[PDB]
Amino acid sequence: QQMGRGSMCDAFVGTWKLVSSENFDDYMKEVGVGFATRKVAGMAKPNMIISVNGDVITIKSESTFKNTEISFILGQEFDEVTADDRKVKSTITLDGGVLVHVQKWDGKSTTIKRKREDDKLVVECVMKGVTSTRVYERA
Repeated sequence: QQMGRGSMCDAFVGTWKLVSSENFDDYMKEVGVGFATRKVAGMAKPNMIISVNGDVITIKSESTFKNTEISFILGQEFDEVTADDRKVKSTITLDGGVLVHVQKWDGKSTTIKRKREDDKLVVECVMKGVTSTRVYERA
């Protein structure tokens, strides 16, 4: 083995903590999340851990609501069971500086975009006209 060089993906790597959320309940309603799940999910203040090993990116979310972890290669679709228990087909691509995560299920689609802004990692979740913005800071 030899040491890998860096990538643009490196600005995402680290441990992040949710600090603010806007319009998340409305986004979840658009997605179809039930009442009790929305309530509990909406309280959570997760930590998100993003790491890279070769071509594989891992995004772990640790919270009091659910823990989740996904591992993927950019452009390569995978199965995901989401925190709210949807079984979706996901594809994550890096488009410029933005991680773009598309989830497809039951003829529906939502997109989650992650981008660095100043020292924050801003997450935009979009489901037809409804957007939620979640902001993470370094833990």
